[PDB]
Amino acid sequence: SFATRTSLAADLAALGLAWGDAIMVHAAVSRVGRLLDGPDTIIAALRDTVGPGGTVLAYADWEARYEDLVDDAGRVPPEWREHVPPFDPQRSRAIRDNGVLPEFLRTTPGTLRSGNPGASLVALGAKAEWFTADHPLDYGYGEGSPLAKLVEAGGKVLMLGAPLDTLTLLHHAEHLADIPGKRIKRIEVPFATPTGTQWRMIEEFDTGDPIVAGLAEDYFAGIVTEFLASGQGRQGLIGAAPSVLVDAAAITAFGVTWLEKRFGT
Amino acid sequence: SFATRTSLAADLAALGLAWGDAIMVHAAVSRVGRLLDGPDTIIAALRDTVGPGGTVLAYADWEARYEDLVDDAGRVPPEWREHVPPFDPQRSRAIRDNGVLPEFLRTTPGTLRSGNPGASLVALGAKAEWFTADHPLDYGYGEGSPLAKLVEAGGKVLMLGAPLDTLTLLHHAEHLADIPGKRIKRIEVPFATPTGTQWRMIEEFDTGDPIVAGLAEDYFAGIVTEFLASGQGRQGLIGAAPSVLVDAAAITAFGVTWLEKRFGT
Ligand SMILES: NC[C@@H]1O[C@H](O[C@H]2[C@@H](O)[C@H](O[C@@H]3[C@@H](O)[C@H](N)C[C@H](N)[C@H]3O[C@H]3O[C@H](CO)[C@@H](O)[C@H](O)[C@H]3N)O[C@@H]2CO)[C@H](N)[C@@H](O)[C@@H]1O
Ligand SMILES: NC[C@@H]1O[C@H](O[C@H]2[C@@H](O)[C@H](O[C@@H]3[C@@H](O)[C@H](N)C[C@H](N)[C@H]3O[C@H]3O[C@H](CO)[C@@H](O)[C@H](O)[C@H]3N)O[C@@H]2CO)[C@H](N)[C@@H](O)[C@@H]1O
Repeated sequence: SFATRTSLAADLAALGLAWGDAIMVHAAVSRVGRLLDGPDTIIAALRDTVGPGGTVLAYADWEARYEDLVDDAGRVPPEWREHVPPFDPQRSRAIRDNGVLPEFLRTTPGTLRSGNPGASLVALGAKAEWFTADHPLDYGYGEGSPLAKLVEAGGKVLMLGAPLDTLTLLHHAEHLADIPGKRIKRIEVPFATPTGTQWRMIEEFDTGDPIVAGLAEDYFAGIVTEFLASGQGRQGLIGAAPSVLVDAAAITAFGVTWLEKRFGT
Repeated sequence: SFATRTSLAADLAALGLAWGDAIMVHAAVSRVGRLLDGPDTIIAALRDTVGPGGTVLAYADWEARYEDLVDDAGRVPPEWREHVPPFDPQRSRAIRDNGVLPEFLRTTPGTLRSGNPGASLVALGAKAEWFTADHPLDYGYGEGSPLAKLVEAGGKVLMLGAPLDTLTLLHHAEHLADIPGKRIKRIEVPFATPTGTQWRMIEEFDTGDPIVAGLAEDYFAGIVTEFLASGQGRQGLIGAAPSVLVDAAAITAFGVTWLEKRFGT
């Protein structure tokens, strides 16, 4: 009745997760079933499967509800500046819009968190320092980003019962896609430094909506479904959760080509 | 529209929380209102109000769902032993049955957590080491426990919009109450040691139900209401949350006397 650390690791191996993999996980912890240790069983099983040479990653983002108050150029009105909690990669909470597992991973001892607040990833394992180092603050879903390093390292992405449109890596595909009409987001962000709070503008392609017009809000799920329909990736149960496992470089290139075929030239 | 770290600290001062206090908080974060930093705003405001000489505490307990499998003497059947995650005071999650604030406090850098799993408290501040040191593993709600040290240190308890029957300190009153028919709980618990997992039986008065028969499940709230009705404690809003602040020694002695008057001799 209880899914365990041992049984989940067996399900992960049967799905294709391998010793030494860098694995990025999107989880719906409720769908996994009754767990003896809650979400930490999932983290433990992932670490056991990849071993000390692997790395476990998740999309952390940043719990910053102050974006309801910015004006027209993305900056904070001066009566609110001293009240917005600044971003600390070691202390700021991961966003919980898509489950508690990122925050659970972030607070696991040894986990590192990258410096771009909205695009931050958490990494736990062999390559955690490299995955989270020198995150570019502008266009943090593109070159030199942790999502680009996951593709370069030959990483994988696991949708552990999570909706397929929550696959963060496809934002890296939107960034790379050579198409016109790509939407942009600008916002001012507070950073915590050893000398006090310092502000900075952030520019990036808007990941709060489809990269261009004419796309449904959940169009990432259709891209994943077509990817699986083409015979790529792997499906199977992780505990009680229907899960999907895909290669990071493959799904990224598939996402770029999916966009460059319907738009641009 | 946004309750802030500054405005919450002002509400806490108006309620009676003082510089240097050791404060134990039970919070219903939803009732506080819209917060710029989520639960961490509450933790920050409490720390600002008590200053570096104060201490912030919460009831952590332990997320251990394995108690559905124990037999008659409280022990784990041998086919489940290696699957139960052992208790690590630095890694085990705080229970989330009564809100996320204990876990948020537990994962705040510098917070310490005591050694008795089911009765564990988290403490952040000047006296954190003393509050969490040498927690007796048997009858962890009594002598030498963190709840006893809060009374001895002249601490306070803040019900920040939380239901009044979640006041953990009244379990210390149940332990001290010289009354007959007090119910007992025994359970086997796994501990993580530098040499591997070690098991141990735990005995204590059962805090999963009223200490004796004839009491409603929520009878702590009536004790708090009578305490406030007698002109003790303080009421007021913390943000949008109706809150109660009480002296730890006073509410403990009131709880003991409440029990010794209706039962025993
Ligand atoms: N979706 C409509 C847009 O939502 C924007 O706000 C959105 C963003 O703040 C945020 O979008 C995040 C994004 O920040 C983050 N960097 C990437 C992440 N995939 C997005 O996630 C969002 O979109 C996905 C897919 O629909 C959902 O699964 C997720 O729950 C949703 N929050 O979530 C909000 C809800 O979508 C703005 N209100 C405006 O541009 C517009 O209303
Ligand atoms: N309440 C009935 C009892 O619940 C027991 O299980 C209970 C315990 O495991 C646990 O009780 C915890 C206790 O562990 C912990 N050390 C102290 C804490 N105050 C209690 O909390 C419990 O009681 C309070 C008041 O009703 C509730 O506010 C709280 O949500 C509830 N979980 O919560 C469970 C639900 O009450 C057993 N099932 C059995 O003895 C009996 O069914």
